[PDB]
Amino acid sequence: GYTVAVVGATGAVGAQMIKMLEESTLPIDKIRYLASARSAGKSLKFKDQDITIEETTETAFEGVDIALFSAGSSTSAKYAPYAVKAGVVVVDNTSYFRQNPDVPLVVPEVNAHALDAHNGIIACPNCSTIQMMVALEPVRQKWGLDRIIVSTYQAVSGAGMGAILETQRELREVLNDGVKPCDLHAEILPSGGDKKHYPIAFNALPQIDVFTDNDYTYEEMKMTKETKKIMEDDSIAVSATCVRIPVLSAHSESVYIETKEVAPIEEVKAAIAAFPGAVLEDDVAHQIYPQAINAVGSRDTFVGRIRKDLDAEKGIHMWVVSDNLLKGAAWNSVQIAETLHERGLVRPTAELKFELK
Amino acid sequence: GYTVAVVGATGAVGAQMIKMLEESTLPIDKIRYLASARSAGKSLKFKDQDITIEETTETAFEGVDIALFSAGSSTSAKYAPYAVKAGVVVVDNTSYFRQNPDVPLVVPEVNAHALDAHNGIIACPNCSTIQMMVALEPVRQKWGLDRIIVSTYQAVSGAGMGAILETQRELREVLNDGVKPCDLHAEILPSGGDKKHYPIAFNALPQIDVFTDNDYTYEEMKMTKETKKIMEDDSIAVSATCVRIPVLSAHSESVYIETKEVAPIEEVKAAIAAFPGAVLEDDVAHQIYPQAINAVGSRDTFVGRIRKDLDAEKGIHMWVVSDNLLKGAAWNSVQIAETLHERGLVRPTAELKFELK
Ligand SMILES: NC(=O)c1ccc[n+]([C@@H]2O[C@H](COP(=O)([O-])OP(=O)(O)OC[C@H]3O[C@@H](n4cnc5c(N)ncnc54)[C@H](OP(=O)(O)O)[C@@H]3O)[C@@H](O)[C@H]2O)c1
Ligand SMILES: NC(=O)c1ccc[n+]([C@@H]2O[C@H](COP(=O)([O-])OP(=O)(O)OC[C@H]3O[C@@H](n4cnc5c(N)ncnc54)[C@H](OP(=O)(O)O)[C@@H]3O)[C@@H](O)[C@H]2O)c1
Ligand SMILES: O=C(O)CCc1cccc(C(=O)O)c1C(=O)O
Ligand code: NA
Ligand code: NA
Ligand code: NA
Repeated sequence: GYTVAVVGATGAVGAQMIKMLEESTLPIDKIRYLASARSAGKSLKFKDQDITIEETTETAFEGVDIALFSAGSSTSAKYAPYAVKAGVVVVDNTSYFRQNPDVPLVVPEVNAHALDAHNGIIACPNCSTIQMMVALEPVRQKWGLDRIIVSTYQAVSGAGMGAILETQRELREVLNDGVKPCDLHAEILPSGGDKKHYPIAFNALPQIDVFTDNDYTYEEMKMTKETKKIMEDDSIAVSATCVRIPVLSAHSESVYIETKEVAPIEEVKAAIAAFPGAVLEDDVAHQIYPQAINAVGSRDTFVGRIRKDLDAEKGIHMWVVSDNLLKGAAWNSVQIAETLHERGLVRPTAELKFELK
Repeated sequence: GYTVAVVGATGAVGAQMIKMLEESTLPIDKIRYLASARSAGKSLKFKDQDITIEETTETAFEGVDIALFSAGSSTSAKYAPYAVKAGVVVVDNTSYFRQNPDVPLVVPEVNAHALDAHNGIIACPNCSTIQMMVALEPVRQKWGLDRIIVSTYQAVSGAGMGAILETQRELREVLNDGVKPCDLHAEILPSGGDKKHYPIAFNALPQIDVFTDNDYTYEEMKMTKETKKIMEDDSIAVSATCVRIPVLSAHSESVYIETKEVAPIEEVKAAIAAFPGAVLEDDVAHQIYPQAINAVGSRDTFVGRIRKDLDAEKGIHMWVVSDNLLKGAAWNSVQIAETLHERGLVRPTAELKFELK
């Protein structure tokens, strides 16, 4: 079997990586948990086995076959190249390597083939992008995609464990201490790395990540650029508005597309239902549609509210929901690893394409 | 001065109708409070005065100059025509009369002129429509509008006092008692008058009102139809997705438009800032944008995240927030009443144009 390392084992994604690995078909001979200096020495379970968390260093990756990185952009930038040096194949959850042309950006149901040419690092895309790709790829295959416009409804777990706890504390101060939401103290959301912080309790914050020079946020531009790379078509026009809402887990998206040819709605529904990883949940007569709270804990991506635009001949609207820590991160990553195993791609790279920092 | 009646004085909207009237410039000699048999006989303040609540009936309107209706479509359908017959000017906050060609559907900053031809009933549009109209009218004036795509983020108070209590109770159960959200029992949301009820705590529900036969909800179709009538332009293409989220008050909206002529993005910002009732809150360098929690208690409508679409030349995205009980309901209604008073339009109607039920 393999020696598998989880870098960032102690965080929100880390925890689900462990869970996904525990339930994986990957043959695992040894599991190693890595994090920062301050977690080193603590113990975390793998199944009933006790594992000792190690500090992430340049020399920690010897003997490792597969390393799943979810420790933040800076940690992958610094240590993933040394893992690749050590003969590791790295599946990276962060955004750091995603737009590097030597790095496949993969959703296994859509572009598993891109894995074949990897140079030791595979990037998992953004959570919001992944679930959109699972929903839209079956439509693109049959009728094409001219443009996408998406507005997201993102859970706070996407911003990390600290954001979850800040959200819960805020809500208790409102409901229990009677604090007005506009009077709440905030430290993390909307973005831990930005200058000002705002309450999320009973709010909707139209900012995920920091702002880019064009007045879209980095989250929104990731949806644009990652979509084009995943579906390998820069002509697909993609514009996003990314919004954080008071949901702990599972992202929801209002997705509008225009296809290249007119796609009968009953066929679109059938095509999505037939696509692996996508579940059709669409029966409005019985008020059936995807819901964040029902999606939590499932690897599937749920699609409903499917309907023609009222005016645009080729326009279609839908509602897409998935657990942002499973298909959106930890399951996509483990699924990439299982796919690498299945296709004989877990082996050291010949050449190094990535600088050692 | 006027005798003013508030029909549905005890609910979520009615409490704000009372506050807006208390703060109004309308010369009010007498206030009457009307509700159902359930509240009849109870007491409620207008400023320092105790006012006894009365049952709403066919005969309750003698001597009344202006009646503000916010007690549900059925109540308006049954009683507003009797108020008109009695000589009242009715400002109806429900959907019932909105698409009747004898009824002005008014946002005073946009189409106050339509008030002049009233026949005893003036309809206040849906909250979501109202705030969108305030943001977009200044754009349409200078550059036209071809289409709108909108995804909403709607607060629970829009569905009434019960919805508010249900939301608070659900969140407390999760946060203080450790109930899982998918295990919560719901009785009202997404829609009181539909068959099945789902939890809103840590969820996003893509259903507001009941479904229509084209698979859009009534809330989505109201946005479409009300936009066309308010802007007096059936050629404007409008499709919406309306979603309830865990916010108590203030609706937010991700609005996409395509204008008729290219609309320079900085001039759009200026035009919105210059439009009465609209406040520009847009300085991404300092993370300034409309937020639900900051909008609560203000009559203004706040607009930001204003930016060009990445591909469509005439496309523009923005974020629009307003207190759904103020400008979205009580304040729009009271503003209509003030506008009727100011234009000498508070008088009985000669010809009855509304079916008595
Ligand atoms: N207050 C802190 O800054 C603090 C203290 C202790 C731990 N952490 C980690 O970071 C999280 C704190 O809140 P969060 O919302 O940022 O968590 P998070 O994003 O949900 O998780 C981030 C993960 O990346 C790891 N990590 C961060 N910097 C690292 C580095 N330079 N080298 C190796 N691993 C690194 C963390 O391990 P570590 O837990 O070892 O950092 C953590 O497991 C914890 O969940 C914990 O995982 C943070
Ligand atoms: N413009 C908008 O977007 C907008 C927004 C919100 C609401 N509205 C309209 O206002 C209505 C109520 O809204 P809400 O949020 O205030 O609901 P709510 O909090 O449940 O209040 C319902 C109100 O209607 C009264 N009522 C119910 N049945 C009645 C009857 N048979 N006769 C007389 N009064 C009756 C209630 O009186 P009791 O206390 O005696 O039951 C109460 O005052 C909505 O259904 C809708 O039509 C419009
Ligand atoms: O059930 C009813 O009587 C009306 C329900 C309702 C609830 C919330 C907003 C509205 C509205 O359109 O403003 C409406 C409406 O009047 O149709
Ligand atoms: Na295109
Ligand atoms: Na203004
Ligand atoms: Na006058």
